[PDB]
Order: sequence, then structure tokens, then C-alpha cells
Amino acid sequence: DQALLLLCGKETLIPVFLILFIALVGLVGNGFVLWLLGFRMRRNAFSVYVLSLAGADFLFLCFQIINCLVYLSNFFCSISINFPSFFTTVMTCAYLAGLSMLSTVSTERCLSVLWPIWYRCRRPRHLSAVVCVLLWALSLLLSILEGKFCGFLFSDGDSGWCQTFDFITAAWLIFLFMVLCGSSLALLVRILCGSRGLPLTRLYLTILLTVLVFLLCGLPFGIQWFLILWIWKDSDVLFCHIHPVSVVLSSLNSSANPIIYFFVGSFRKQW
Ligand SMILES: CNCCc1ccc(OC)c(Cc2cc(CCNC)cc(Cc3cc(CCNC)ccc3OC)c2OC)c1
Ligand SMILES: CC(C)CCC[C@@H](C)[C@H]1CC[C@H]2[C@@H]3CC=C4C[C@@H](O)CC[C@]4(C)[C@H]3CC[C@]12C
Repeated sequence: DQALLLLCGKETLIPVFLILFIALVGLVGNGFVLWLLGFRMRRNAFSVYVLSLAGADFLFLCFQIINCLVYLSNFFCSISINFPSFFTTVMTCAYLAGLSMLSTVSTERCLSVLWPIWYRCRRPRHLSAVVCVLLWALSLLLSILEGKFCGFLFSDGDSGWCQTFDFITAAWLIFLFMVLCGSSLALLVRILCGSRGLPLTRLYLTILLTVLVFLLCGLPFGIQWFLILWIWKDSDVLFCHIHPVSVVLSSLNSSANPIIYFFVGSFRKQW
């Protein structure tokens, strides 16, 4: 029955305006991707991954808009809105499903270049939906399990298991980062060693652009939330600075993902 942004208050205020502006424009971009790929556009097998990534970003950015408006309602007009603490569990489920969708997209590009005749012919057509519902289900499972052992789900919880599942989510996140780097490196090795007709500069820049956007925008909230708070053992004086700048980086990730994975790839027809 508390907000995670009222620990300091006056020092936190300008990242909340960044969180609100970036989160509304990312909600607009994810809403356009969700509307277009849900109804208007025709979906291939990669568009299932782009759609489920925009759904994860939509859930994460609307929950960041809610936790922004709770701080803004407490700061300006002074109303302590007690939005329930199981919203944090669905926010982390959205965050983990978004980062797993980024590693899935990178693995799918690596598989399309390394085994191209299998990917054109023998790949099953429902593999995207299967892999999406398993990664969403496992991210949801880790999220409800962590929020139930850390007390976000109906206020029962023991620490000694809460840190051992926060370490599990941190290990899963660095595993997703190493899967994205291994797939984006094997794809770049095959493209810069063994191509004949490809645009190599745009492909190289797009691949390491997704890698750096992952590493310096998606990942820092998960490292500062599931791992750094147990190992740094300081609760106030760094945490009021390193938490909302991490939320600004995560909202920048969830705002940049609809552009990079849908709009840049498809809407180059416009200009
Ligand atoms: C001065 N008092 C202020 C109160 C205060 C301080 C810090 C703080 O964020 C950590 C929070 C919010 C909060 C955030 C998380 C997110 C990361 N893992 C889920 C987890 C928990 C549960 C928790 C944390 C610790 C050590 C955390 N060290 C800072 C120990 C046991 C424990 O529950 C078993 C939290 O507690 C509500 C609240
Ligand atoms: C089993 C539980 C955890 C899954 C439910 C998760 C919810 C939030 C939603 C959000 C967006 C949804 C996806 C949106 C797009 C499609 C494409 C469709 O052709 C197969 C289902 C699939 C892939 C949906 C699966 C479920 C999904 C990921």
C-alpha cells in the first residue's frame, strides 16, 4: 500500500515528466502497431512477434503511466491514490515478455540467415504463436511467483525466497541478453563473411542498433530491480537516483521498439 516513487520526492520530479512524455508517445506508437497488425495489415510469421512485443510494451507503458500519475497526484494536488501492488507484477510480466520477444526476434533473424531453406520451406507456420505463448506464459509465471514471494501479491511473503527468485529473474535476463548477442553475432558473421546480394551497411547498423538499444535501455531496469538492490545493500541514497533513470531508459526502450521493429521496417514506403 505504497508507491515506489515517493521515497525522495523533490529529486525525482523531472524524470517523471520524461517518463510521462516518452510513455505517452510510446503508447501511441504501440497502439498504432497493435491496431495495424491486429486488423489492417497482413501478418507474416514475424508480425506475430512484433505484435506481441507491442502488446508487452503497451502493458508496460500504461503501467508506467499509472505509476507516474500516482506520483503526480501525490505531488501536485496531494491525493495518495492506492492503486494496488499487484499492478507491479503485471508490469514486470510485461517487461520480461518484451525482453524475451527481443531475443526471440534476434534468434529468428539468425535462423532465417543460417538455415534459409528450412526457414523458407520446412518451418512450421504456428511456431511464432507457440513460442510467443510459451515466452509470455513463462514470463507471467516468473512474475507472479516473484510478486507472490516478495509480497506484491496479497501481502504474504518471505525474503529468503524473494531474493532467490529475484536472482533467477536476473539470470534469465542476462541469458536473454547473451541469446540476443549470440544470435546477432552469428547472423553478422554469416552476413559479413558469406553474402552476395545484401545491403551490408544498413543490416550491420540495424543489428548492432537493436543490440545496443537492448543493452542500454531494456536491461538496466531489470538489473537494478532484480539484482542490484540485493548486492549493493544501500536503500535510499543511490536508489532514488538510479531507479527513475532506469524507468526512463525502459520507457525509451518500449517507445523505440515499435519504431525499430515495425515502422522503420515497413513504412519506408511513405518517404
Ligand atoms: C527505509 N524503508 C523503505 C522501504 C523500502 C525500501 C526499499 C525498497 O526497494 C528495495 C522498497 C520497495 C521494494 C522493492 C522490491 C523490488 C526488488 N525485488 C522485488 C522488493 C521489495 C521487497 C524486499 C526488499 C528488501 C531489500 C531492498 N533494499 C532496498 C528486503 C526484503 C523484501 O521483502 C522480503 C521492496 O520492499 C517493499 C521499500
Ligand atoms: C498464456 C498467457 C500468458 C498468454 C496471454 C498473454 C496476453 C497478454 C496476449 C497479449 C498479445 C497476445 C498475442 C497477440 C497476437 C497473437 C497472434 C495470434 O496469431 C496468435 C496469438 C498471439 C501470439 C497472442 C497470444 C497472447 C498475447 C501475447
